[PDB]
Amino acid sequence: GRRALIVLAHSERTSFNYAMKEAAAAALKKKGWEVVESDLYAMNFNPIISRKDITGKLKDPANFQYPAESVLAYKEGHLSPDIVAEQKKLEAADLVIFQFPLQWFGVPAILKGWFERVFIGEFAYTYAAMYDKGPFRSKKAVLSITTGGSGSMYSLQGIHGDMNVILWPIQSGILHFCGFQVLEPQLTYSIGHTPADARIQILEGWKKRLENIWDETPLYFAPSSLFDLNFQAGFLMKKEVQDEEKNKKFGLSVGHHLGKSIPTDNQIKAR
Amino acid sequence: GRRALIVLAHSERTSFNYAMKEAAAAALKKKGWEVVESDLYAMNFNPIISRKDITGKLKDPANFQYPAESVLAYKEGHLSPDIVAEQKKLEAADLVIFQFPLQWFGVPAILKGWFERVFIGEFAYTYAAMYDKGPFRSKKAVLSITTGGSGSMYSLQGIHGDMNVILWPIQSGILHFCGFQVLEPQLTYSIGHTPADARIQILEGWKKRLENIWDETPLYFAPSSLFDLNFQAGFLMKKEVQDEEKNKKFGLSVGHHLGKSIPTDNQIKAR
Amino acid sequence: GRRALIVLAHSERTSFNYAMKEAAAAALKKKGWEVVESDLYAMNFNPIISRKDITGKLKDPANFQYPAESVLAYKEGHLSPDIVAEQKKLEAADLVIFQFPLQWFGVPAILKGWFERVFIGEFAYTYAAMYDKGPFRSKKAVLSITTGGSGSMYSLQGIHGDMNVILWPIQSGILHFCGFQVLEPQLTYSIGHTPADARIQILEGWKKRLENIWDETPLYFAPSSLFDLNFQAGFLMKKEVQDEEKNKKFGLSVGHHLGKSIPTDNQIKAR
Amino acid sequence: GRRALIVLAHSERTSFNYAMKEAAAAALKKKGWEVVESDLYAMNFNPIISRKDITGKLKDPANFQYPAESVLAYKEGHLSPDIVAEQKKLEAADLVIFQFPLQWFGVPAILKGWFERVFIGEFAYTYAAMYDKGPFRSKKAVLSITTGGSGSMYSLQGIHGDMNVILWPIQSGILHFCGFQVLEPQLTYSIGHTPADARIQILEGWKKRLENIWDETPLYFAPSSLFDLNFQAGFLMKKEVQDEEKNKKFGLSVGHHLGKSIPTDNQIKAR
Ligand SMILES: Cc1cc2nc3c(=O)[nH]c(=O)nc-3n(C[C@H](O)[C@H](O)[C@H](O)COP(=O)(O)OP(=O)(O)OC[C@H]3O[C@@H](n4cnc5c(N)ncnc54)[C@H](O)[C@@H]3O)c2cc1C
Ligand SMILES: Cc1cc2nc3c(=O)[nH]c(=O)nc-3n(C[C@H](O)[C@H](O)[C@H](O)COP(=O)(O)OP(=O)(O)OC[C@H]3O[C@@H](n4cnc5c(N)ncnc54)[C@H](O)[C@@H]3O)c2cc1C
Ligand SMILES: Cc1cc2nc3c(=O)[nH]c(=O)nc-3n(C[C@H](O)[C@H](O)[C@H](O)COP(=O)(O)OP(=O)(O)OC[C@H]3O[C@@H](n4cnc5c(N)ncnc54)[C@H](O)[C@@H]3O)c2cc1C
Ligand SMILES: Cc1cc2nc3c(=O)[nH]c(=O)nc-3n(C[C@H](O)[C@H](O)[C@H](O)COP(=O)(O)OP(=O)(O)OC[C@H]3O[C@@H](n4cnc5c(N)ncnc54)[C@H](O)[C@@H]3O)c2cc1C
Repeated sequence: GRRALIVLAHSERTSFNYAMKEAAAAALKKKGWEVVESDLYAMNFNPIISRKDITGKLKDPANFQYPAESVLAYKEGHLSPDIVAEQKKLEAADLVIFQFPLQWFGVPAILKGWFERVFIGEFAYTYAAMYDKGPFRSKKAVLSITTGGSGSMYSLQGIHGDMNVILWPIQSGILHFCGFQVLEPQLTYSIGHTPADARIQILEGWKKRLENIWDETPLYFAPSSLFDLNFQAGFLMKKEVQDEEKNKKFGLSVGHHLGKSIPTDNQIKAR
Repeated sequence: GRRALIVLAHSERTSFNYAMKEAAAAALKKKGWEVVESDLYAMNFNPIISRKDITGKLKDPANFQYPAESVLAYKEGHLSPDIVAEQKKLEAADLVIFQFPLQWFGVPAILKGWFERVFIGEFAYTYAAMYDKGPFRSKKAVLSITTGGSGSMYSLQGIHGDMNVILWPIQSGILHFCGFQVLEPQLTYSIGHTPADARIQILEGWKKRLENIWDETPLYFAPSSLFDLNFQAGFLMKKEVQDEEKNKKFGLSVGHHLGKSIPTDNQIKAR
Repeated sequence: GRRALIVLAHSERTSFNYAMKEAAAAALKKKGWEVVESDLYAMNFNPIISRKDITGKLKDPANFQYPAESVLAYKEGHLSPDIVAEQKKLEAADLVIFQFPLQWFGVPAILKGWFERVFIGEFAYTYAAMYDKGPFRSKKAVLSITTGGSGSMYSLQGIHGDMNVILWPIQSGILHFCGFQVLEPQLTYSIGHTPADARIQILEGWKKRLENIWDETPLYFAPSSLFDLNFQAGFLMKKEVQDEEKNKKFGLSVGHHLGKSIPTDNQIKAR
Repeated sequence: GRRALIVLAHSERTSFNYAMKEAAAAALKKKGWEVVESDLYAMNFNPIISRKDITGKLKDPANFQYPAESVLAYKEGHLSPDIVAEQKKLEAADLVIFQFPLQWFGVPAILKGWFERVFIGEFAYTYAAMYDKGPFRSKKAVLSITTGGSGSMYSLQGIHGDMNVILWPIQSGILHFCGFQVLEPQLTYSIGHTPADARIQILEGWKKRLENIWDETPLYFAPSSLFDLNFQAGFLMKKEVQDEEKNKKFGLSVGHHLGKSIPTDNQIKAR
């Protein structure tokens, strides 16, 4: 039996977001997963990084640098207990589900702050091993997002522009950076305009997906092996890769578009 | 004299971010601007949306919906005073500078939550008048960002991928959505690896830019006039525009890439 | 007609507390009172004092002192609007009824916070005119309290001890301090164990009382004229009063027991 | 090594209250205590009881009864996580210090609400084991209170009346009810008028006390063995105890004064 962590970022128990969290928990438990939750609002989770995250002696309190100081605290065991509790959930989890409403084309502040306080250096990432070599490479993450705006608004021709671009900084920059394999997002568009019977179907479809979630093909990101991962090389794509790619019509991903066509639904559908 | 608002999102007065805020304030005042600040950490700004943003009876406490409830509060004059104070700063400002360290490929949680609590419907945006028709269309906004990662890491061939994609959800989805003209971002890369003398030069360059900031050409976003802005049309680009654009090599912008090449530095450099 | 304010502190419209509020309103209106309500839960009332209660420029933001700063805000008209609205209800009211369940031997937190945010200096009390000389001396206040525990538990020989002691800090320290004449409390004991027919009678008895509430004799507190109200005298009782009281068997009141027998039911029954 | 919880109820880090919290923490740690904090303002602690405190299915949602429903949630494991986190601190702690300014003759609303949400039935009290038989009987609690008013104002002859009466509902009704042994309160009077050198001495004296706090004799309350602890007997003092007491000049405590002289400083000094 595998272990799941569901991180929910919605204040209301009456919300569709809460219903999706409940559906996920029920489906995963039915298949013998252990399911742990971080209901950030119900926890009254503190989302602001500060010196109070470090309970031990600071290396340099006169010139406080959160990255270096937090890493030290992580290694020496003097992170704030609330952070440690979340890190333990993450360490235990095979699968991490993030359930949230899209807010200002991104994650809610309370969830952004959870990443900032919880994804501490060494624990969640290291430059020595960015992206596919990162600490969470044995784990899978998935975004389950609800929106006010319709799917069409986020189509290539839609007023808001391509959802693939919106997803990229979260899926690549936060989740994949730390090593996660990122599964296809569950995208629930214009949930405020969805009829009751269709909402029931959304919940059922999500539970169905979760029955086999671990076997899905993850989204495609450019492997780190394509890059020279040192400062002399500027962390740039290897010359021989650049030469090879010059004859290809499509770029590799949203962020690695290389000035060419982005492969369709790079951040929404696996190859 | 014009009026500037500088929103800072950094806890440390000793930081480079704070120095950039101070430099901006000094340069703008030298040119006769009135300068107001929102130092979110110094203000102990509350970044989490909740029912306590409404300082009275809720319309529907059994099914609390923040968008509708906040708009009602805005209209009836029942928003939390801390929010009202920030809205008044915004109303007064011609230019809004956001000074922050890049955190997890986006704005700090405290700044994300400032957007969430302060950019209330009717006040900051409406569906009836999205994007270039929005309330802030007579104002200009600029991001001033510091990063840990080098510029090369965020180049087209860099391990992180294109900075233009990272900037898009903030510049288009938050700032431009509300009407702002968005100026070229001030991008200060790998500030933790920059020698002392060069840091002094960064401060000087920012002050110099600010001397003439109001004359700059803003970034290019697709005008809303290219779209049919109603639910029946799905907020899609007009057919005649779609036909015309098939002859252009580059998409309109990062989000409106249309499955083609993204115009280079669309979110970094003006035409 | 006189004017009544009923302040209710209970979340449930289905509660006996809510029934008592409804009964009070109906009885007072029948006798030609104007009745205004502060249903704190239904108002979504914020019960926590903070600097956000003051919307104008603080005297000293570096050393924030709530008493001095709130008084300034009161005088200059820059208290938070929710507070101002409550203050206006109070100014209008002749009679103020507090309807609440006893919680942890006192008022519910939401009502405690209402006192803290609403009973601002100069408005509700002044050191220059404490107690019977205070701003609300033309008003009358009454507590209507429901309890889980039986009356016997709160008798002199009861496990919880004397209810007169429990009532003292509220009736003397909050209500009388501000000038109110305090009427006998309506004490509804063990309301969870009261049979249906008796509860109907409780509602009827409360309405009956309210028909003539304004004519009742208030509770006895020691008049301020018994004290030397200045720092040099330590706000101590006048010596000639002290001398006189040495020949009285009972202390003056619960708080002014003087190391003697407390007059029976000092905080429950008028002389 | 024993465990301490310090619960602070003050918004300002610049406050004397905050300094007393810091002093307590430093002194206890120096003597090898483990010290945990609940800085209620810094936590943005939610102080209002409601149905949202119960995350599971309610027994009777049509007639919501907080006592019964919260106890069920406690037993079934579906109390709100923020409450559970506080309960875990309490469970761990040997000593609990409450540091707060006196506000309207009691605890700040935010602290009152902490008691209301955290001291759930079965966890913190039960009828079957009130007072000296309660769940926290192996723990010790102490109030550390600052006041605006001078000590003389709270003397027997003082305008405010006896501080022992003010303390009783908190120390007996909240702390002792749950089983705590209650230590002598640290009473810091008129802290706004105290000279600089004396304030330094207050901090030092508090630290000194804390060095040996565990060895102090607690305050005297009437033992529950003096009472018949069942509904039929009305939780009244036993007849044989009543007979024995009849010839004694002094009552037993503030609340059990029995119509006679209150033993001096019953809630301030151990006997
Ligand atoms: C600050 C802010 C910024 C925003 N920015 C954006 C943005 O950038 N882009 C965008 O597109 N949107 C945006 N939104 C809108 C937001 O994404 C949506 O409001 C949100 O996704 C709605 O999800 P919900 O769970 O709150 O829905 P709700 O409105 O709470 O619920 C939807 C419906 O599902 C029902 N429901 C609940 N439980 C069940 C159940 N068990 N079974 C069936 N039905 C059930 C509810 O009763 C309701 O009818 C923003 C909103 C806010 C507040
Ligand atoms: C949670 C988190 C997430 C992050 N995510 C990302 C990410 O996604 N991408 C990324 O690239 N980076 C990321 N970073 C790194 C972050 O962007 C940098 O640490 C930040 O930009 C550094 O700016 P600062 O103001 O803190 O500089 P500081 O480190 O405070 O200052 C840098 C230097 O400037 C000096 N200085 C200060 N004042 C002056 C002055 N007046 N004149 C000259 N020199 C001065 C300082 O002494 C120091 O030498 C993240 C950091 C955090 C904490
Ligand atoms: C956090 C907390 C702390 C507490 N601390 C204390 C304490 O220190 N001391 C103490 O003694 N108690 C204490 N209690 C108990 C509390 O005081 C009682 O539960 C409360 O007073 C009950 O009043 P209610 O309005 O909720 O009654 P309810 O239980 O809501 O109603 C009482 C009865 O009246 C019925 N009813 C409702 N409306 C009507 C109507 N119109 N006509 C007739 N019947 C009606 C209901 O069905 C029910 O049978 C505490 C409770 C809480 C939650
Ligand atoms: C709503 C409300 C109701 C109130 N009701 C009552 C009431 O019923 N009865 C009553 O008596 N009072 C009452 N007060 C007054 C209140 O009890 C006092 O204002 C409070 O106790 C003062 O404590 P503080 O920590 O706020 O002190 P501060 O004013 O913050 O500090 C007091 C002094 O200590 C100094 N100090 C700070 N840190 C240190 C340090 N490290 N070392 C040395 N000195 C230091 C400060 O600079 C200042 O000079 C009420 C206040 C409010 C806001």
